[PDB]
Amino acid sequence: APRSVDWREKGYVTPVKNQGQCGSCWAFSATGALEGQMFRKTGRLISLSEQNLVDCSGPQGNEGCNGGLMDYAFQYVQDNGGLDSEESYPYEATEESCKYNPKYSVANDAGFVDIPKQEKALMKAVATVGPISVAIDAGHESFLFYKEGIYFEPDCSSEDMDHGVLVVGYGFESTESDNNKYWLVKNSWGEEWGMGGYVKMAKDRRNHCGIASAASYPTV
Ligand SMILES: *[C@@H](C(=O)N[C@H](C(=O)N1CCC[C@H]1C(=O)OC)[C@@H](C)CC)[C@H](O)C(=O)NCCC
Repeated sequence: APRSVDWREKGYVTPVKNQGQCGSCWAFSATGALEGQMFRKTGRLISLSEQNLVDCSGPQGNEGCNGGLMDYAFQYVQDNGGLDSEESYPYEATEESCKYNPKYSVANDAGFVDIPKQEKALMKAVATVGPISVAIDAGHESFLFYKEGIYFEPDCSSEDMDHGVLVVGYGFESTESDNNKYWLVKNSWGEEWGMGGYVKMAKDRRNHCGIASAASYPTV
């Protein structure tokens, strides 16, 4: 596999969004992965509606601001036959009744692929597919205050993920401890958090924070 990957440089990644005070991380993770696979197919990068997922994918198992799963979001897009653009169905950070309008649908998918629960398989997926939806343990103050560098949290769990984000690449940089490898992760807490909204999460450190345990992407 390549030693460094960054899908932002290939145009697969929209700007950082902000989920506000709603537990809708899963919706931003899913739109991020579908944005990348739609661009892979069509060469047009179109921001997708998280509100559409939050309001409408309950029948697939999602619970709006009370949490969800990216895979359920991908199943909703396939079941529904579409997903509206962000511009047409703007984000409101609260669950409302479903207002999907097929006329403004700009994305589709045909299923999704779950990645084996190893960082080696995640790396191969990131290298060959595009941005990947993943779930992490983001429940530590260290993660709130992250500013730069490779994020490593000794108390991070690889089994209890609470946060859906998007791996857009990986790479390396020299460090004091010589744990040099990172996943390049897009968060949904706005551009003020972290490095312009991104975090470098420790890679190849025993599936740190569970980043490889629930990874998937939509098939377009
Ligand atoms: C994922 C989720 O939304 N996470 C949630 C979160 O990001 N916020 C809660 C309110 C505003 C943000 C925040 O922390 O801003 C600083 C918390 C619980 C993360 C620490 C959602 O709970 C979910 O569906 N998780 C399951 C895995 C996809």
